[PDB]
Amino acid sequence: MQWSGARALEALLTVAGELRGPPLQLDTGQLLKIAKRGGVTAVEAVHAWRNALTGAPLNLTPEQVVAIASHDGGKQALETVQRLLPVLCQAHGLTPQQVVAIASHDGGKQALETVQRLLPVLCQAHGLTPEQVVAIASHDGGKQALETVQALLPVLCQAHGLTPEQVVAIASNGGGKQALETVQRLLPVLCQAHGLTPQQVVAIASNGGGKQALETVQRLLPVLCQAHGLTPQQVVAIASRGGKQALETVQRLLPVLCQAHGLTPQQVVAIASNNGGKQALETVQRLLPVLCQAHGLTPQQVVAIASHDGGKQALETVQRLLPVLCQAHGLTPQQVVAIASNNGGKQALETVQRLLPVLCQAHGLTPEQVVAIASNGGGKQALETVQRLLPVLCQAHGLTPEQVVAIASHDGGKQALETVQRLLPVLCQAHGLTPQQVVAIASNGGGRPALESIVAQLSRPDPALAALTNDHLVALACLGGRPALDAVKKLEHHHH
DNA sequence: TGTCCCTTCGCGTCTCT
DNA sequence: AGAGACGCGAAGGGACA
Repeated sequence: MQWSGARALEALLTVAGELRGPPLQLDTGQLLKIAKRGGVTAVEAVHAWRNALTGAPLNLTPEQVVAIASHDGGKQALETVQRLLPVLCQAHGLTPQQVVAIASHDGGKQALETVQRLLPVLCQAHGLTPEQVVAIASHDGGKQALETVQALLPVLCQAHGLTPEQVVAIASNGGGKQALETVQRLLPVLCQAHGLTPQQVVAIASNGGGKQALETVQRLLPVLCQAHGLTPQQVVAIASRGGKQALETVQRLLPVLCQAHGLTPQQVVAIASNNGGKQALETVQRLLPVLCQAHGLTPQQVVAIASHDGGKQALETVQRLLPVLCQAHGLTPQQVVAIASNNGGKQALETVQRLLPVLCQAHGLTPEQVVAIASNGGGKQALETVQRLLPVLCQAHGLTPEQVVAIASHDGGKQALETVQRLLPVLCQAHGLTPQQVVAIASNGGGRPALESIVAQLSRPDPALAALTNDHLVALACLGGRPALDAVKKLEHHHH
């Protein structure tokens, strides 16, 4: 494979070719993903046990095989899944998808082996659920995090007053060991010395890099408070949402962005408080001028674009694409900003760029409708799913384009559309719901869950039965999705 | 060059409503 | 009408073989 053989390359490439074949039927992107992260041995591993993984008592899908293979040590994870999946399922009551989730990280082997070793004790002696153990286990370094929950859950609960959920939250991220230990070491100082609440410390600690965020908060909270004027609450927001890197970038750019660019603290904070906040801030400091003078955006709009995960990408993309989107497509700035002002804004912009004309042309949609779809989180996904699924939703399922669009114009549009494709048949002709009621369920954020939850209760009439007739359930799902449904399930469990 | 673990960043989805 | 929470994953870095 390496430059360390050229007949060896041919051999590798032949191995990749054969994987396009019957068992897995892999496509180029899937092969790429494996080679990119699992490396050559992962590619070879997959080839070697393609049959074993697809049949036997494993019965994995190719996409599951790809998910497992495409990490450092993928060969090991694949080996270990072949050994442990059956017993994890039969004995520990996990589903294969859960075993795959565990296996699909760097060092999957160790996590799989540690889950087998520890799940029972974590459940019996500590009272965690299998879901919880899986969530702890399904990250790089799962082994470590599992072992550390086993070691510190008692002390964290009894000595420091955390709940198990809290502990699990902390553990269920990459570097969980580190986060838990750091909470153990610093919780007391952060509360008594800097006046934080446990809850806040937990929140700071419950994302990748939490150790770093904690140590940095400990280190920089005083400065940011007593010197730059920020409130603790604000520092916590930066620390929890933007971590260490954001905290440090605020320390160094707050004065510049406020005094030289005229932003308020609240604004700097809002830009900071997101994954990549470091990047966002640095990108508004560059760029804010050219966007306001050469593109005629308000600072408030620039702040809005920056104030999401990937803010930098959105800003850079807006700069690159606002001209061709107003000028050659006929959108206003205000529309462009709206498309840009969500997680993945870069993706939405780019996807509108290439799909506005197709969607209007080959499906009969107005620009205003394409904008409305793109103007939410996951715009790229919503647009693309409307492109695939609009034909079948209209012709087969008898929905209006107006209806399709309504479902797509919410965060999780893709999810809702696909759920609707799946579940309209059964909801209409097995439970007598109208197409309009289904759409109305789907046309909120949380569409998919609300739908899946409604089909569940209908099909397996659950505990909290009786006076909720189908129409009451629909209304209920429309009002508050699955949370409303589960809430009722909850309340009847004891009240009735 | 593979395997394990940790951190930063980016995209997408849902809750809470 | 988002805000901020939820989850998943790519990518890069170090350690150690």
